[PDB]
Parts: sequence; structure tokens; C-alpha cells
Amino acid sequence: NGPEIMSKLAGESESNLRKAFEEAEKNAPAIIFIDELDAIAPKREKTHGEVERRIVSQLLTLMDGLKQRAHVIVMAATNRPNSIDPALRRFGRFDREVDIGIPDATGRLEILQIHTKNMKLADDVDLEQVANETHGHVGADLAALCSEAALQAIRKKMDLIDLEDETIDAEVMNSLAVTMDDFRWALSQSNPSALRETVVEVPQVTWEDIGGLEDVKRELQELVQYPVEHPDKFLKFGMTPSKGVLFYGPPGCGKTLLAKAIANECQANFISIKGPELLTMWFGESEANVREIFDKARQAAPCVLFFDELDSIAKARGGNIGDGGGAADRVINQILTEMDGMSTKKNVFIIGATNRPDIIDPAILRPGRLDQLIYIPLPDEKSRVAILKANLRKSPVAKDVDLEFLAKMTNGFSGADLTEICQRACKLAIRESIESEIRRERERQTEEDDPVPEIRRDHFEEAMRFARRSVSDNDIRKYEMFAQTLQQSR
Amino acid sequence: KNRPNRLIVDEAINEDNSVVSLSQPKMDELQLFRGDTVLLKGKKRREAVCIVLSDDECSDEKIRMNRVVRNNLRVRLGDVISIQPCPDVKYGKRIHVLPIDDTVEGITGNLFEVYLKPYFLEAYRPIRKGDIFLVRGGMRAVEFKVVETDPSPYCIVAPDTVIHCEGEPIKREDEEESLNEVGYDDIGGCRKQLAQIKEMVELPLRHPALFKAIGVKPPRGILLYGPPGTGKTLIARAVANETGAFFFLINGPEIMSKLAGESESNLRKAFEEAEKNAPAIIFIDELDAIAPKREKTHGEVERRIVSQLLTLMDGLKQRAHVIVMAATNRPNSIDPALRRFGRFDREVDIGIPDATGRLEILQIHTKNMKLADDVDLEQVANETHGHVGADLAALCSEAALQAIRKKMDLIDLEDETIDAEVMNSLAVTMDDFRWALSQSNPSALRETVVEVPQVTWEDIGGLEDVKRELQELVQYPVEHPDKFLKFGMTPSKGVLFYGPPGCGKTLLAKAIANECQANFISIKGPELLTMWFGESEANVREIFDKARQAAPCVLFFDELDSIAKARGGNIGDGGGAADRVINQILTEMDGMSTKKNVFIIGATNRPDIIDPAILRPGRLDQLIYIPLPDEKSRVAILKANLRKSPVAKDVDLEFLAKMTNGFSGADLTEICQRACKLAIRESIESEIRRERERQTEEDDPVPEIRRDHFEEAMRFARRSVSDNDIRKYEMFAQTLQQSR
Ligand SMILES: Nc1ncnc2c1ncn2[C@@H]1O[C@H](COP(=O)(O)OP(=O)(O)O)[C@@H](O)[C@H]1O
Ligand SMILES: Nc1ncnc2c1ncn2[C@@H]1O[C@H](COP(=O)(O)OP(=O)(O)O)[C@@H](O)[C@H]1O
Ligand SMILES: Nc1ncnc2c1ncn2[C@@H]1O[C@H](COP(=O)(O)OP(=O)(O)O)[C@@H](O)[C@H]1O
Repeated sequence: NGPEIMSKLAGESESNLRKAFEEAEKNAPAIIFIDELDAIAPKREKTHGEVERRIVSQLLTLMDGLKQRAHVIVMAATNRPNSIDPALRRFGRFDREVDIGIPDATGRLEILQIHTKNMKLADDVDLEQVANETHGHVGADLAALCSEAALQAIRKKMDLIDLEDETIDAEVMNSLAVTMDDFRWALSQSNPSALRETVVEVPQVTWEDIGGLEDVKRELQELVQYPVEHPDKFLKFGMTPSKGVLFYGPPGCGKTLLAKAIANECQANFISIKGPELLTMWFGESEANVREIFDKARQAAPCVLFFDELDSIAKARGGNIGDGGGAADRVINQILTEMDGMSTKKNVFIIGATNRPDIIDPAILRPGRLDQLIYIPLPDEKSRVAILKANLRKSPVAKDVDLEFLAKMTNGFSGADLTEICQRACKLAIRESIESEIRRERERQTEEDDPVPEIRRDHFEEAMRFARRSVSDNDIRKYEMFAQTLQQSR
Repeated sequence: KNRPNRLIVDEAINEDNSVVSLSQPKMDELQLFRGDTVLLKGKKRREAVCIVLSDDECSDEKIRMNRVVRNNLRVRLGDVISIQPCPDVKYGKRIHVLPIDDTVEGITGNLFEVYLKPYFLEAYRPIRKGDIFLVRGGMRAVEFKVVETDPSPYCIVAPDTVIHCEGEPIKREDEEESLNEVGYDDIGGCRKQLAQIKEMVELPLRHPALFKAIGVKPPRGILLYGPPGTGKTLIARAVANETGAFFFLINGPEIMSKLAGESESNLRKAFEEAEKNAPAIIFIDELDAIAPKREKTHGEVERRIVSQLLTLMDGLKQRAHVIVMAATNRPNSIDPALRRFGRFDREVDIGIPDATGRLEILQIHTKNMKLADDVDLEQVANETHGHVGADLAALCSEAALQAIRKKMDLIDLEDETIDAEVMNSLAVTMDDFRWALSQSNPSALRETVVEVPQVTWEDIGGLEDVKRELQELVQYPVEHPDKFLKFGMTPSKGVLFYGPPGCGKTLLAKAIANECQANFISIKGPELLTMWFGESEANVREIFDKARQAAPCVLFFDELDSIAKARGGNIGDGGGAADRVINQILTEMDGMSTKKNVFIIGATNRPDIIDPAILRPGRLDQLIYIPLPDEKSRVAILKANLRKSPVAKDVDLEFLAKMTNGFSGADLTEICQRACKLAIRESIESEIRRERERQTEEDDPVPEIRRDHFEEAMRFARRSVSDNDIRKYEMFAQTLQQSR
């Protein structure tokens, strides 16, 4: 243990390290676990005083020595890899690096099943809902959540209720069924999720979650799949596989959807880097974090690194005229540097996105970088129907409502407006439900089943009243001009 | 007996110290009456006699009991008791009671005359052998133990019955914990965090063998924090005394003063001592002195002690029910290696008290000070914005000292020595408190206040549809989550009020935060500007952290366009609408919990220059336009403003609302304040003129703010918004809602 060794007196700690390595050498095969390595051997800048560096040196010497005829593997744990002494990650000492990382939805459900193994859950307990509501929790958080729900079940009843009659017994322990409400309480307030890092996972979006855009689907499948599933054709024909796409078009039409979808179909991780993050690196003047981002994409290969709102910096300092300078920024330049300097084929596929393609740094559209310009257009009727169906398929909707009529009337609506319509109609329906509930609670003359909850017609007739177009015709004209000029001029 | 006659004890709310209050049902069900006396049998064959009352709030299985009688039964909080009816009033004849030497020392005075005379005056108090009661007065709280009762072994004193107070004070027993010790009754303004702490340390301490018999994770580390002198150590000792668990106290500077190697011996031996006397509670006071951040540590001697503390925390969590509660000023000021799981996993934010809490604190500290009659602690508690418990305690002590200092010390300095008589006769006037609060106490804190605002829905005139929309958006996602889950809709987490300045945006925020009884955090313009100029936007994180620590909450950013117009207005700076701070607002708002009951509200009187990347779904997306009032609303505004001030009856507010057209809601308050100024001037001038009466002292003329005072206050009326701004808001609405 890191702090355990670091608590002992000067010279006692090195005796402990030496004797520990001796003990493990004597009982081979062995595994040494140096927990909290960043407490024993931090970076040279954070070391001061002989006593620290001497112990770091002793650890280095022991690591270098063990690799003579001694099958002792040394596994060490640390919070962040770039927080420990870089002299340790040189070969012969710590050459293999494993990134555990926070769990995802299926993993969290599995964690819950592991910790509720002998807790005698109730019947209404649906751990799917819980695992879906625990974004940010690691194994310790979920373990504490399950224990806290158990304690709440012991606390409400079956302790104070049998406090006065009869002593403790196994009977009450068997009869304890921890309700779904109990888990809802334990997850409700009494546990602060202990992490807010960049999540890496295989997104649960699928190809049928997106309406329209079929040719864009086949192009995405071609560009992402063919270089990994048929490398021999690429080697035979000498072509080099591209490592980038740039979606562009009106905002709210499915760029992020397409990214998540193609990252899911190939079962490869997905790292989203939204606008505010690039702006945070520009304002804070720390563009040297871009490196770290790409490092993650290397640690979780195969991946899909997705920079959306790539024009954010470009329009933060004014738009078309804007700042007097050129299109070179502090962050986008690091993106160029890191993208030119990645591995030959590490199965990492950078995707960009921008709803203003005219102000993007044109030095990123050059070969060897993001060079496949795909234009995500505004939907059509045969696509708007699919958009409405894919959005509404989670909500219970009536059968007399015609979505084709909606798609007929909602012309030029970006894909987000067709979601605002559905959310607003759902709001109206929920309001009607709760109001009817209260009116049926005014029944004090006699408790009965709530009326039919199908989102009905003439609810959309009101939600449609407040419909907005989130893109002017002028922006459509701008995208048209971009396409016409850059593809057809000469 | 295994049939229902046993009850669960809990806290009390009544100021009487010799009664028990039970719910109206359990009263009829136990075959008892209101007021009927009973026997309360508890543990170790020690029962008592008490009086019963009725209280709707307390539940059936629960019984209000104050600390004195609760301690009398030898039982502690959370245990079970047996109540038996006894209408056998064996009316007393003479009592033999003597004080304790520990509580009675230095107290020159005939104790019979000074304490027990109004105590037992027309008091039908039942007494039984083995009861140590107490009575308060003369800046003291005195304990009396009854040895010898004429009706054996219990009685009830009648107003006629004598009380016989001969003898010397007796030394205290080994099995009553004295009542100068701290209990939950003392802690005034932290009745909500006390719920969390009690539910956390109830089962491990009260029921220790249960966790031996169950595989489940107990809470081990609790980190209390909050500004100094808020009551952390108080809460620790209170919990220790109520649960009866052994309490070891480790002081930060005390350990850090010892020599290198002596301090670690002290920590190790302290943990050993607490382990030996389990159940226990270790209180490491001033943790930020022992284990600060790694950047502020330098030198082996520091880090070594931090490491020793880490190792002890990690070690204790093997088969050892010792909870470790540590206190610190600010949570991000201590070593982050401590707040990782297994060491300090529970975090509690005590925080500064609010108005009701401060009034309760005052009542706690004026418990035995014999206040005057004019003392209205409501006014005091309303004037102590910024004070923590230590400040109010010092305020009460200083007012007491001022009362001793003016008179009753120098006046009886030359005739007669000290006595209890003067201590009883000391009534601390309201002026005395006004003096002590006036200058002689610097309120010791200026942090962001978190509280449930006292504004209500009738404090706001007009805006009814905005009220129903606010109620819908804030209430429906918490009170009916099943509808939202059934229909698949996601609940929005933001609103953006916009409109002319001074029309009720902050009022609406406070009102909807009050109706839901959720905390309110105001973040005004100057704060965002301070984070922009100082180039420290990394404080925005901290703000949201507070909103998480005090959930449910309403985080309110008003004047959200402040940064946007600080660097020039419409044209302004050449850059775009992206700022250093608003970007952090976006980052933190996208990255909060799925549903943590925190509802961000924005406000801006210039909606055209706000960063349009904040109006996107998943952020503040409900645009509500607070318009300029109308006549049927201006009447309500004027009434809601004037209802605190005494105004005449012939004044017509409808005429004012008729004449004041297009007046923003602030101008209708400036009118009232200016009229009040005129009235106060007239009052003081008339007072001086009546003081020029030197010919003869009489009652001040009628103080109703009268008509023809508004006729002057109305003379200087201003419109704080041009028609051009109204036109701008109209254009914003027209374009953004109707264009296509
Ligand atoms: N073609 C589409 N098919 C299905 N849903 C869509 C489509 N276009 C937009 N949406 C909806 O719009 C919302 C936001 O779209 P998003 O992909 O984030 O916009 P952008 O492409 O600008 O990133 C998504 O929740 C999605 O449900
Ligand atoms: N919440 C409170 N309730 C009652 N008294 C308090 C409270 N807070 C402070 N006081 C008074 O001020 C004193 C300071 O309490 P203390 O626990 O020493 O503060 P801290 O440990 O936070 O520095 C208490 O002993 C009490 O006299
Ligand atoms: N509709 C209203 N009803 C009651 N009082 C109002 C109203 N509008 C404004 N006021 C008064 O105006 C003062 C300042 O209003 P405030 O809400 O701070 O302005 P803003 O809405 O610009 O924040 C408050 O003290 C309040 O008494």
C-alpha cells in the first residue's frame, strides 16, 4: 500500500520495499500489487527533499533488478498515468499499460447484479431503470448505493417494528424485500456520483434511429468498415485509407446521430468532444490538452473520435470578417499536429462536424487529414416520416394520427424541430393527464383507473401551432452556394 | 408483554420540561384522557410520572419527550418505553430536595427564593424519588435532586403544599449524564442536516450487533464542513451524547504542535483508544490543519502525518464500528486522497443559519437570561444577516454584560456585596440588544447565502399565466415522475425570463423557489463580471457544486447579459458571443446529473446579445417574456408594496394605476418609498415643533400615510424604460416567434 510504506520513518520504508520484493521472490510465482503508486513515485517536479527521491530510486532499482530469472509480475495502480514518475514507464519496468475506465450501461447493470447477489430484492425492482439512471457511477458508487438501499429497507420497517417485541433473527432478514422505491430513494439524493470525466463507450444508437440519409449510410459504412475488413484489397491496389470525414450542413440534422450510429455498427468506442471543450481550451490558453484527448483514442482503439462544432473557435472571435487574423487557431493547430502524427493504422477514425463550413481552417481539408466532405442536407417527406416515427416510437401515440400529413405540412423543418413538436405534444398530454388526475381527486361523493394515455390527435394540432423553423432559407442558400462553388466552378 | 402498550421515544417541541405529548389517536386508544397523569417505565427499573398532551404533528407510535425527563428514565433517544395509566393523585405534603454541588458553586443567594418560588407557584408538578430536575434563571441552570418524599415514593405538589429546602448540595451520581452536556435540543439552525446525520449514525451506534449479523457496508467516514463557528463540534458532541457512544476528540493544532514522531504516536494511540471503547466517535477537529493539499505541503514531517492518517482511516474498516467525523472550513482545502471511498465518503454541509434558524439560536442562548418584556427577537433575527451561532452567542452574552454594566453593578457597588437577587432582577431591555447588535459585533461572514426565500405568490402582482407555467415546469417533474416516464418526454432544466428591467423576474424566481420549499442561490451580475475581469471562470464549477450540495435548489443567474454588454453592446467588441464565463455555464449545465432537482433559471433585460448557444435544448430553453404591467396588475403591485406601511383609506390606488401607464414595477415602488419619505419628514418636523412647546409630552399625530402626499411623490415620477425598449422587446417576440 502506497501510504502505508510512505508513513514509515526514513529508511524503514526502503527496508519494507526491499523485504517485500524478497518475500515475493521467495514464494514465486507471485504478484506484487503496489497500490497508489502516485503516492510513492510522483513526478520529479512534485518531489522535493532527499527522502522522497531516494525511495523513488529504490523502487526503480528493484524493478530493474527483478527481471533476472524471477517470474514475479508487478502490477501497480494509479489514478492518472501522467501523474507518476516517467522514469518508471520506460521499458523493463512498466511496459504494459491497462486503462480500466468507468463502466457503461451494460457494465453497470452487471455490477448491480453482482452486488444484489444475496440481498433478496423485491419483484418490482427493475435494475434496467437504475443502470440507465447511474451515469457517472463507478463500482464503488453502485456498491454503496446497494448497501444504502439495503440499510434504508432495514431502517423504515423491520427494525423499529420488531424493536419492542422480539430480538434479532434471520426471519426478518429473509422477509426484507427492498422495493424499487427504496432504490429510487438511495439513488435520488443520498449518493453524489463521484466522477465527471470524458466517457468512452459504444453508443446505443442504431441505424434505424435515423430517418433518411441512405447514401450517407453506405458511404460511412464504406469509409469506416472496408479498411479494416478487407485490408488486402487496399494493399493490392496501393490505395491508402482515409482517416477522416467532415460532415457539414444545417444544425440539427443528424451529424452526431450518424457518428454514434457508425461507431455502434462497427462496435468501436466513441469519444465526443463538444464545442464548449474546444472553447475551454482556447480561453484557458491550454491547448496542450488536445494531446491527452488523442491519447485516449489510442488507449481505446478501435475508436471514433468526434469533434463536433469545429467552427466554434472560428466564430468565437467574430464571424466572417471577425478578428483581423487568419483561420489559424491555438487548438485547431494542435488538432492538425496530432492528426498528422498518429499511427499508420490504429483503427482510430476522426470525424468532424460544422454548421458553418466557410470559416473552418482550410488547412484541415487537405489529404492526410479530414478530407471527405459529406453534406448532411435538409430532410424530405419520405425522410421526415421516418424521423417522426423514430422519435415517436418510444411514446404511446394514437392510431388515427397521420404522420404523412405532418411531413407534408412541415416543409424545410430541420430534424430538431420535428423533435420539439413531439416533445411539446407530449408536454400537452402530460398536463392533461395530471389535470384529469386532480379533477378525479376532487371526487368526494363515493379510486378509478386513469383515462387512456395514447397521445391523441388535436394535441399535435396545438403543438404544431407553436412550430418554429430553426434555419432560415438564407442558410440553406449559403450551403447551396458552398456546394456549387467548391464542387462545380471549374 | 408482546401486545401494544409500548412506544418509540423521539425529540420534543414544547417548552415545558415535565410533560409528554402524544397523538390524539393513541390517546383514545390507550384508554387515557387529555391531562391525565401516567407512569413511564423505561430501562433499569427506573420509571417516572408525567402529564399527557395532544399534538397533531407527532405520529401514533411516537412520543414527544424533552431531554430532562428522557434522561430521567435512564433511557436514551430512539428506544422503547411502557406507558401505564395512574389516576392515583397522591397529593404531596412536603418535599426534601437538595441541589448538586457541581451545578451550585459560587452562587451567593437564597436559592429557595430566587429559583423555586415562581417555579412551583401554582404548579401541579408530580415528583418521584430518583428524579433530578432542573430550573433556569439568573444566567444559570440549576439541578435539584429529590431524596426524601413525604408520600412514598411518588407524589404531586399542590399550590398549598410546602417545599422544604434544607441541607447541603450533594455530589453527583455515576449513572446520570449531567445536563450541561450538549443534546439535540441545543442545535437551533441545523435541524435538516441533523436528520441526515442521525439517519447515518443511528444503526451503527444504537444497534451495533446488527451489523455484526449482516453483510452490508456501514458509513465509516463523515466529513462535516462549513465556515468556522457554525456548530460542527457542537453537532459531534450532541450526537455522541444522544446515542451514548464514547467520544474521543482530536484537535488539529494540538496534534500538530507536538514533536515529529510524537504526533503520529498520538494519532495511533487515539485510534487504539477509540477502538478499545467501541462504539465510539472520533472527532478530528480542524482537519485542514493536519492534512492540507499536496501543494501546500512541503517537508517530510507534514506528508508523513498525512500518510499516517490515511493508513489509520484505511485500517479502521475491518470489524470495528468506529465512525470518524472530521470538520473543516472548506472541503476543497484538504488533501483529496482523503475523500476517496473507504475513508471519507459521506460529506455534510452545515452552512450558515437563516432567519428562523437564527431566531431559534437566540431562543437557545437566551434560555436562562431573564429577558425583558419589550424584547422582540423577531426584529433581532431579522437584523442579523451574516451571523453564525458563535456570533449570536457572543451577541447575547455581550447584551447580558451590558445590562450588568449599566446598572446593578455600579449601583450596588457601595452598599452591598454580590447576591442572586440582582441576577434575577436583571431584565435585558430591547435597547440593550439594539446596542450589542449596533456596533460592538462584526458579523464574521460574507459568503453566498443558501435559504428558502420568504417571498410568496401574493407578493407579486399580475402575471398569472407565468405563475402556472412556473408551477408546471418546476413542480410536475418531481410530483409526477411516472407520467414523464410513461410518455417518454424528458423534463427541461431551465428557463430564461426576459423583458424590461424591474418587473418581477427575481420575484418570480424566489416565489417558485419558496412554493416548492427548495433552496435558492442568487448569482448577480457583479459576480459574473468579477469572474470575467479576474479571469477566474473556474469558480463557476464551485457555484454548481453548491447547487448539488443543497439539492433541491433553484440556481438563479440574473443579469446574464452583463458580460455581453461589458465589452460593448450591439456592435461592441469584434468577437462573437462566446465568453469565458458563459462557456463554463454551458459546460457545467450539460454535465450535471440526470435528475438532481436543480433547476437553473436565467434572466436578461437584453435578450438580443445573449449567447445563442445557451438557448438550445438540454440547457435554458423555455423563453418566458415578463411584460410591462397593466392596470388590473398595477393595482395589485401597489397593494403588495403598500401592505407593510400604514396608509390612509381615502387614497385610491386605482386612480394611480390609471395615471401611471407603462410604469415598470420598480417605479411603482419608488413612488411609494418617496411618499413614505415625505410622511417621515412631516412626522419628524411635527415632533420638533411639538418639542418647541415650552409653555405648559403629548401623543404624536395620526401616522396614516395620507393623500396629497402621493400628489407630491407623483410629481417626481420617472419612467425607467423608454418606449424604444418596449419596441425592441416587441420586435424580439414578433421575429423569433412568428416570422416563419
Ligand atoms: N434525420 C434524423 N433522424 C432522426 N432523428 C433526427 C434526425 N435529425 C435530427 N434528429 C433529432 O435531432 C436531435 C438533435 O440532432 P443532432 O444530431 O444532435 O444535431 P446535429 O446533427 O446538429 O448534431 C436528435 O435528438 C435527433 O433525435
Ligand atoms: N447551531 C448552533 N446551535 C447552538 N449553538 C451554536 C450553534 N453554532 C454555534 N453555537 C454556539 O457557538 C459555539 C461554537 O460552536 P463550535 O462547535 O465550537 O463551532 P465550530 O466547531 O464550527 O468552530 C457553540 O458552543 C455554541 O455556544
Ligand atoms: N409585478 C410585481 N409585483 C410586485 N412587485 C414588483 C413587481 N414588479 C416589480 N416589483 C418591485 O420591483 C422591485 C425590484 O424588482 P425585481 O424583481 O428586482 O426586478 P427584476 O425583475 O428586473 O429583477 C421589487 O422590490 C418589487 O417589490
